[PDB]
Amino acid sequence: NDTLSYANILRARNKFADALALYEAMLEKDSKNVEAHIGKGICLQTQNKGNLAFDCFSEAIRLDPHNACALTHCGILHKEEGRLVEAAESYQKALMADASYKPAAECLAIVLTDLGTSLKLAGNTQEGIQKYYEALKIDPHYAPAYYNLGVVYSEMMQYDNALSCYEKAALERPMYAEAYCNMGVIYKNRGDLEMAITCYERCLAVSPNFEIAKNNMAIALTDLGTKVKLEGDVTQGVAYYKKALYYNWHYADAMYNLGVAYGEMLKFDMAIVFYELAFHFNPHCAEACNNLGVLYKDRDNLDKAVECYQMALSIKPNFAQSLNNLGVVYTVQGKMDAAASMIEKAILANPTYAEAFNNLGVLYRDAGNITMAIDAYEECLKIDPDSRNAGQNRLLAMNYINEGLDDKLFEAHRDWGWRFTRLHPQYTSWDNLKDPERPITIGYISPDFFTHSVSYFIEAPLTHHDYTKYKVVVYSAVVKADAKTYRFRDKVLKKGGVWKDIYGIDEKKIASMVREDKIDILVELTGHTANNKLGTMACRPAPVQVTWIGYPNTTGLPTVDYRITDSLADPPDTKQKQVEELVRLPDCFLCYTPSPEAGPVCPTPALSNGFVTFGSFNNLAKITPKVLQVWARILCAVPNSRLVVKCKPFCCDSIRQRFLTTLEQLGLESKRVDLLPLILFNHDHMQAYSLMDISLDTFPYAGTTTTCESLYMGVPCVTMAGSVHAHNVGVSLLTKVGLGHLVAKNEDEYVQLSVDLASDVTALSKLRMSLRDLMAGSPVCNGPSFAVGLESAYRNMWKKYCK
Amino acid sequence: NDTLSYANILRARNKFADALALYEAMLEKDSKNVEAHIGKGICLQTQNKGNLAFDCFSEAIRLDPHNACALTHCGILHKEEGRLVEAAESYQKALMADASYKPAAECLAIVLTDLGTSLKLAGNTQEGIQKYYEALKIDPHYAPAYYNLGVVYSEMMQYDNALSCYEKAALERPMYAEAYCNMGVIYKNRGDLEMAITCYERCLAVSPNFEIAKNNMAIALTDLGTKVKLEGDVTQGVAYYKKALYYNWHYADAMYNLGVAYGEMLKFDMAIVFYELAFHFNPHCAEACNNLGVLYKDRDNLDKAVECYQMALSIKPNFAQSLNNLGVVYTVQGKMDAAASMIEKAILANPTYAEAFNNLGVLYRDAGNITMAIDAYEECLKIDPDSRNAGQNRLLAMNYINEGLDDKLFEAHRDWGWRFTRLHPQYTSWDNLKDPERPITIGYISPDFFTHSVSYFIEAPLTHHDYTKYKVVVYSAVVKADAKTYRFRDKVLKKGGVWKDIYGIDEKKIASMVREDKIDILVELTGHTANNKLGTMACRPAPVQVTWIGYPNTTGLPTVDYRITDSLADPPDTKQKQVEELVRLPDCFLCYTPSPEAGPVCPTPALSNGFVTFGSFNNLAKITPKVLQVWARILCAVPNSRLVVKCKPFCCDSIRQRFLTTLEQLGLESKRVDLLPLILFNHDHMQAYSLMDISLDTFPYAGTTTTCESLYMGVPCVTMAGSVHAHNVGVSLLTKVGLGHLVAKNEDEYVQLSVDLASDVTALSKLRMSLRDLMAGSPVCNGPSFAVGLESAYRNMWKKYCK
Repeated sequence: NDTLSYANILRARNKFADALALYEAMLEKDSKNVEAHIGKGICLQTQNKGNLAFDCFSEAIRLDPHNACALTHCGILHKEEGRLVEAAESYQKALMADASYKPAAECLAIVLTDLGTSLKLAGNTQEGIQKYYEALKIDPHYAPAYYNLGVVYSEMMQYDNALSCYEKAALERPMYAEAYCNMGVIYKNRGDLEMAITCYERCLAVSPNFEIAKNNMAIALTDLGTKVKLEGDVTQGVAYYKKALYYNWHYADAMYNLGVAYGEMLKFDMAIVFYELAFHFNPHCAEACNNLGVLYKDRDNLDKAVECYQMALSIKPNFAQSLNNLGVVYTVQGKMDAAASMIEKAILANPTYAEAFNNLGVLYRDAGNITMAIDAYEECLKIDPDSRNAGQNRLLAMNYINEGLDDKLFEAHRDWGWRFTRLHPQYTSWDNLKDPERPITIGYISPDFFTHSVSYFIEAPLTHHDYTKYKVVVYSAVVKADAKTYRFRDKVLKKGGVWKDIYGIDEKKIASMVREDKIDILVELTGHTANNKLGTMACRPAPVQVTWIGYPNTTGLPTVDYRITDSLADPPDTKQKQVEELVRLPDCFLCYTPSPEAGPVCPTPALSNGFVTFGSFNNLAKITPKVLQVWARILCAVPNSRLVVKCKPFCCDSIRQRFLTTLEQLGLESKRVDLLPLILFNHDHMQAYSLMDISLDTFPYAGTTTTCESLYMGVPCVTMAGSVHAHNVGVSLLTKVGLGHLVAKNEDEYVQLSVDLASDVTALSKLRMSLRDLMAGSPVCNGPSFAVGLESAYRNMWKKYCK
Repeated sequence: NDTLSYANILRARNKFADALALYEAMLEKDSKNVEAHIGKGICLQTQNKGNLAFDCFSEAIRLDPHNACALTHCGILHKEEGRLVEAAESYQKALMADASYKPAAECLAIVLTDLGTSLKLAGNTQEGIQKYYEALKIDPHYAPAYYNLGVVYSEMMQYDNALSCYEKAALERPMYAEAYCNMGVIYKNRGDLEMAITCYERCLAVSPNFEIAKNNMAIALTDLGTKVKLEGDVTQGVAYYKKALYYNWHYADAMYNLGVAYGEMLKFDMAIVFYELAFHFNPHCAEACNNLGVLYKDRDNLDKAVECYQMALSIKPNFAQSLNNLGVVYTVQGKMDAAASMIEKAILANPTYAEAFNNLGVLYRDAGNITMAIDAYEECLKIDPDSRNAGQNRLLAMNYINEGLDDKLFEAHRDWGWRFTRLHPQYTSWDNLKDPERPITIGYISPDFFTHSVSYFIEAPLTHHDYTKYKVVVYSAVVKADAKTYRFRDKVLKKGGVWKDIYGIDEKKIASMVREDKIDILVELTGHTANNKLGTMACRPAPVQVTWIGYPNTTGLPTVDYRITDSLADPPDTKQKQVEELVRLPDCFLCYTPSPEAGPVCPTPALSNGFVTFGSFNNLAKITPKVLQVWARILCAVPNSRLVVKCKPFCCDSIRQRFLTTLEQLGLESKRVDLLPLILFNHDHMQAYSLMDISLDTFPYAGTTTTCESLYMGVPCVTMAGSVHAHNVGVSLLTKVGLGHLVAKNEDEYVQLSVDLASDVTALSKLRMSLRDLMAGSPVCNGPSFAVGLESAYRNMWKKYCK
């Protein structure tokens, strides 16, 4: 008995060779020793001598058929070769011999699970399920059987059974990472993400390098961060995206969403970096390219923005947003035909993209197609009735061709103001001490303090302003400053005014700023044009609100008290109703300050070139078909005449061709018309007036700055009187320069005046050489008289408010 | 005269065909019209009819040889074909005709610069330079000539001339981006980075898509961020790295340095992400892999850390830091031979890497090579005399083989404490009200509150503590908690103690925490072992400072007042000097709390196996060669005996083989010794005591917890008395269990006692079955008596401090 026990101890100490030799020496003495046969079989198994182990166990079973141990080891040997059926039978025999032999029960549950899996992969799922239940009847603890049951239930969309099976599997084996992973995947599939996250956390606590769980954790965390961001907590969303990038460092979607979140935070450099990284890891992320193009466009890197949009469209050709943004950039670049084609494709891709309709209307307005622009604006308001940009661009466009014949323009503006007031709260009390004989704070607010038409007039008061009585505050919304902006700032400061840069600010806070500065009269210089601050004007921050030159009609805002004009642009008997009270200055409402780059007046080209040249440097939006027909009538009335028209959209060949067609259809030879694009130079723009002899003013929207520049170069400008301020601005200037005999009341006398002026080249030449001195001695250049008049008007308005 | 002028106007209007036809009709009338010849030549040039233009200009020159215009256009035609010499000659002729003809001068400066460039590329740099100076004599404004001059000067390392040339080039052309770029590159090369940055900013303002300037801006910004970080402002450095990543989104070095900066900020998730991204964009960034491995190691992801270090070493095989870190990880993994090889390679790569020497000493200590460990520690102190870890590991290692024979161990500890006090400030005043008969606040501070040897003793007071008089505060520095930590917390809280988790905190702030809690007696349980808080003890936060079990010798800190012991471990006449005052408890200084997993005592294996089994479960560091020789003497003295030794390092085959060699050299058959590695189970570790009959205690470092566990399983433990506490701990336990007849004073009686115990298997078996009851009735398990004794000692110490 000591030898068998010693051999068993040796076997248990992995000293298989000496124990084997002892079992051999015992079997030489007793070939019927079943236990020695079992020990021999086990020791041969450990030497990978399967056949001889099988022989030893077969002989043991022959000696003791009810040896559950020998039958179990025979089943194990059968199992290792994958011959599962005989092994299963052997285990069944072992249980019949000793139903308490736990190792046989456990191994039988294993092999029964393998059998069930084999049938499952063969599509025999239901009988496999029954054998898995048999396994759990044999060993209610074999967790892998629960895992397999959960997988099967998850394949038949029976998620509740799958969860119950995975929960049982995790109970029997707490470190069964795959069960937690599959639970997390199912819970993610059910919409609940916190549970899924918890399951993945359990998986990674059990298996920290299980990649599938890391990837799914990053996905679930990104979805959760997106939800939480949509719920308002953007910072916690960002935290979730960063934690997601911890498990999946290349998850491009988390980078894209970080880009978006940082964009909303105004951390544009990070938004750019993250969007570009998202594109690097996911090149099919056309949204990243689109948003990157947007950020580059707002950084004024238009070429990069174009590249980004072209990439987005090469990935998603129908990506309506990229189409619209590319159209907008081409509009900025002046590629009008490409802009049109892009915007039209965006509209085709999404007929409810209101902003695309607004941009189309803007493009048509710039192209002079006022009617189509209005139609597009009407479609936009049909889609977005609160589209502020569409409404204001609509009003502006209607100002170019709406001749005073009814109360529709006024109605539209008035209604516009009513709606905004019902949608924009304002103040009702002011702490400004009501003293009529004290200093007054004047705010001038405008986005165009650079080389713009408005600047050529606001320069006059800025230069001629009695600072000892009227403290000046400037609210510059300029997008891009320049030498003229700096000159204005220096002029205001050198006297004692206040300059505030307000580009990129809110509106209500600007109204607060106006209140802290105790502005008494706030003067808006923009009206319904781009980047206006009419919302600040709606807040009523100042006790007196004025408009003056940015818009040639009523603002329609009931909160604006007064509009400054004179008795020539708006005669006392004008029938055009306006929301503002008209205050008429005694002289011209305009004071032109010439550019110090105007250069000399040249002699009249007609003396040297032998031809009369009419011209117009107005935008195409002012060149209405009526004006086109009138100019054709003039040029037919003046034998051998030439017309020079310079407009930015003539950079596009299609626009030139269409304009030529229009003219030719009126009987005018295209060879007689020279269409020049914009030349980006103040000096050269002014010198271009040497190319024309007679300026033709536009109607019903006259020139304003263009007429003044024309006159400064000695080019007579024929205008027409009419029923709207925009028409009579030319009347005011020509009359105050002393050319009131050149203001027509209608088209026929306008033709007659143009032919008469063209008929006396000598009178034309003397006028050319006299016009600079005539204007410089006139009120249009009399800065001091204009300043005293404006100052008096301001004082009068203050007095009106005081009572 | 009107026809020529009209043709010139037509040419100026790009109506080249009609003007050409008019010039032809004029030349039919006057073939000598030089101006008509020039106009024809120009119009043919615009149709790319070079040969016919050349004919027209040649005839013009024949008609007017001094026509500077015709000569200039001939030079232009020559220039377009690249036949620069004749063109230059033609321009020289034009200047001789009319030295004021500016277009000829400008074009001549251009062609002279091209000639200079041609000579430069041919290596004829100096004559090219003279022609560039000729160009500047012709046109002092031709900026490209200045640029070329700057390039040439930059090629001859004449940087001041290069800067002057580039500055002149930028003056003549403000939008010459390349000049600013080259200036920035030179300034970067001179060390000044702000100027370079300014130049690149100018370049990108002129050319926002010039890639070279973006890349160089990112480089310069990364260098500047690195400097500023090294200057203390890490946040501004991070801002610079982010701005760098704005211009170069894939600059891997900025990502690596961001990883480092965020690591110093403790934003490890970001440090990981950035280091991995840096590796993605620069796979040769072995430093990123190293630091990523460090972060994964500190996140307990040892397999990933190993992968990262293997990657770093595949990139940089001699990267000493990665070698050291991989060695440390293998030490944690127990791969002792791989750790040794790695640390030795790190030492070979950098012989001044003190930390590598410390880690080598730690490895040798774990391998039991105390002498080599001490040598390595001495080398580390030679390199880093303030290396806290090396000094403490040295003292600990010396405790294993330094037998009390001189005052060197005490001297080393005492000096250690002196130096730290001179390098660690502490407090001198306490607000604790000096009342000897009031409640006392006891702090227990320790990192090992988990399943560790120390826990088996600290459990006793935590269970048996009168909370109504001694408020308990626990400072747990546990790195990884467990069920025993939670059990201790629950036990302390259920009574009214305070539990504070302090893992990962500073030392001085802990001293502040001890002061706010008004701790009266702070008890350190760690001494010079890993992660101790001896620096907190140096701060003297509590009025009374005690050590008790973490270290078997003096701490050497003069700020520690008392060490708790008894009269058996440190007899009253002990000659070992210590900095602490010894307070001897009346009973055993140890109270073992058995594990509730100890299971039953088995019968003595000798009755069933037929062999006597000696054993030892002590670490190899305690198994000194002297002990090895003694055990060999015992086993030779006991015929047919077996030794079982279980130690963790026996997982390494080389350590087993070397140990076997040692034994065999002493005449012991290796077959008689079973070396078992660590089994990671408390139950199975305790049940392993069924494999041995007699425990052999180690010297001069006795077992402590191992001896108690042995006794609880009924295994007698023979110990020896000696001159040091660590030796006499076994004496204390055996005497207090009632086995004082088994405490030897020397090796010969130790052998005699071991043979006598082995000779009576029957007495051995009765002892085995009695030992549990003997100890349970003994003071070692008498929690109440031990608690009253400790409580009395605490009260006495408080009273001593009160006076």
